[PDB]
Amino acid sequence: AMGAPKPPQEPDMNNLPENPIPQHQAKFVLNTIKAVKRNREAVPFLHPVDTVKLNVPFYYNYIPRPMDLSTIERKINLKAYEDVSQVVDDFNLMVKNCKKFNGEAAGISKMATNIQAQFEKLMVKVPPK
Ligand SMILES: CN1C(=O)c2ccccc2Sc2cc(NC(=O)[C@@H]3CCCO3)ccc21
Repeated sequence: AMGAPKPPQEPDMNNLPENPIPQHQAKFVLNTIKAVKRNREAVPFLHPVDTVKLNVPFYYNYIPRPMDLSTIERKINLKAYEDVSQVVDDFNLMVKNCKKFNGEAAGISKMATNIQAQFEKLMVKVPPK
């Protein structure tokens, strides 16, 4: 049995905002994401979930909006965010996707929670708008 196809990759390069996040904030969040990427518990979240490699045919039926650290980093670099809260939203989406599919009690979900904790701690220092 086949499941749903992989959604189009983000960002939609066709709907960027003309007023992205100022460079000072964007530079801070980019450095924050790179810091998370160096976390050893971030390894599974570096790249998009590979539903064929992981043999989870229905992953996209349950997770219609996948997210991962490389997509967040690309959305910052390509100027796709309008507000730092959207960065936090995408990080939360990555974590919620993981818990939704794998269950709150799975090891991978604990790793998701741990890198979310690091991310939030770093974000405490984000410069104002
Ligand atoms: C977050 N997440 C998952 O949410 C996920 C989704 C479905 C099935 C298993 C998992 S654990 C998981 C594993 C990898 N990657 C690996 O385990 C690597 C690549 C294949 C085996 O080592 C990447 C993402 C991921």
